[PDB]
Amino acid sequence: SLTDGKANASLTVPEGTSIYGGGEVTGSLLRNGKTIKLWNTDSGAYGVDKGTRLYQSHPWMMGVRKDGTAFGILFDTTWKAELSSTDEKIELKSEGIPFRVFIIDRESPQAVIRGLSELTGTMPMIPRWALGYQQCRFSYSPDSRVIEIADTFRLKRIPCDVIWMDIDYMDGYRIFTFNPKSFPNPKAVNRDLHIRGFHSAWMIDPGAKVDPNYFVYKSGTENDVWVKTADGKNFHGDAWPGAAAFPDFTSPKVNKWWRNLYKDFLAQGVDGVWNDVNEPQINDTPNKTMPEDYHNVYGFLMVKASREGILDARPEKRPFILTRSNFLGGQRYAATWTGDNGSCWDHLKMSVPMSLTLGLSGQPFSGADIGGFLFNADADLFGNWIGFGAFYPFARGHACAGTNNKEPWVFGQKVEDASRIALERRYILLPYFYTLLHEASTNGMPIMRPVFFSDPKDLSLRAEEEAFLVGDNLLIIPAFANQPALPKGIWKELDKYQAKMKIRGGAIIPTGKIIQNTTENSLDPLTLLVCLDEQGKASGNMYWDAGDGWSYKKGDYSLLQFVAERNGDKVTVKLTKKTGKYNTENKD
Repeated sequence: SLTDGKANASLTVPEGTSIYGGGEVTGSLLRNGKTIKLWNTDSGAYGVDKGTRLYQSHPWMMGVRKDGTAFGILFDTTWKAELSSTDEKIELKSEGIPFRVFIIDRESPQAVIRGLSELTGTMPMIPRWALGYQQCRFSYSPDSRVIEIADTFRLKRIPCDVIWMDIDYMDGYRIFTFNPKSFPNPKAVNRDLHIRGFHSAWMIDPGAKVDPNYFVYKSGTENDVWVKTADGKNFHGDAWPGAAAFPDFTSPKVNKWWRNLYKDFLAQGVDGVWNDVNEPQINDTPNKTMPEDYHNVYGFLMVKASREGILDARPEKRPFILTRSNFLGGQRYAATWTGDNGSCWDHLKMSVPMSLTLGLSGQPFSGADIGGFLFNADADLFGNWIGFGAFYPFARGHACAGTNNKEPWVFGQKVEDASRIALERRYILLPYFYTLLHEASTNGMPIMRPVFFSDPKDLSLRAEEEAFLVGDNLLIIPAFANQPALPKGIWKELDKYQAKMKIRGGAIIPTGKIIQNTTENSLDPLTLLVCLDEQGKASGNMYWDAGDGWSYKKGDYSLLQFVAERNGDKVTVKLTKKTGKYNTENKD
């Protein structure tokens, strides 16, 4: 068909097609037939049940024919469109120029995802502690809390890894400027967070408040995006500091300026950074934007600069950077983190659908907070929340605007006991989450897989959005027993807030052991979980490394292959292959 001026798109769908895609989205939208807007602003909120634009933009969908076949459609526009695609065809109708289209027709849905990365690429490797449970807080009454939350965790024996320092650590909410009674000793006095088996995570923003007595905002700059077709002067929005000003990731002059060797100033104790409210979001004037009036890559390009800067400041530790707002190739530099929540309960389930799509929208590492911002949460909500949230690709503790509670340990011992039992399960499967992190980065699809990926040929399995998969071999059912559409075949074989775990027949899962953090990691007693299939056989692999190089330039990894075969009344489990090897090796 046709399109001409406001641009548009093509691609009519066969009947019997199951439509997925859309990136970060609302509703029980595991499947589509709905229209969404590509653009947007703090449209996370009580997020929502379908038809609303949120934080990130992904113009892509993918179709599985009633067969098992799949196809992938990418409308390559950085501009501001709107996806609106019921059963009567996929069309993206946009407000810019003519755009490129890319079409995948491959044997699988799994092959469309690999294929998207083929075009769009993968996520660069994070450290193994990016796989640990994470939390934030902050408090007032004394200097801060002096953590007490880190000690609290180890006191409780609830596995945690990373502690995020939320919002306040800034002096006036002036970025890159700790608060000088917020412990003018922000030079990383948190050897504590490192001694205690922790890694730091710090918030960053794209808003600079108007003070000439700052030490960031350089107006021997120019970077601040000019407003209006020239006008002759910068756009003052209203962010966290109010009348803050914004970098223009228009051209590289601003980017070079942004990556300032920043995290080695207060630390070295800034380990990970998150970019937030970087849509960007304006507190006042008409619907949250800015003028020039292309929008949807500002966070995308804000965050590429951070990863670009952390790399300049520290050549190789692997960077661990996260952004609220992004774009379709954005996972090359960042990971989502999925939208300040509601503690409401519609949000708890919706996380499972919301985070499935992100994988199918190319983003391996997404998580929903086990509560949110909006909050108050009872035990009953959180306890259920932690039970399957402990299996998100990215897990975290959350919440805001206290007055009080939101912790793993508030809603009693029992809720805290549920929290301990979940986190202990997560950590044991670190050798399987980790290998999976590796797949997501070499080819791979979602770490957090659809039930439907088990048999793309099965119709019963297309729309199922509550139960979910972790990496082919493990099945996760969230709150309460025996449902719903589940994959056929051999699974398990055939405590309240806990999800049901099933292991696939023909599957080998590498299992490690309870650990407090990823610090005892190199030392993991290995236990291989085996479920024999219809021929009495199981196959599996493990990926492991030091945790701060990738599939290392020099090959400092082992890639292990297990086979198990039951012949007789006895089974053998063996080691088939040993790729790589590590912790040393160089070249002449």
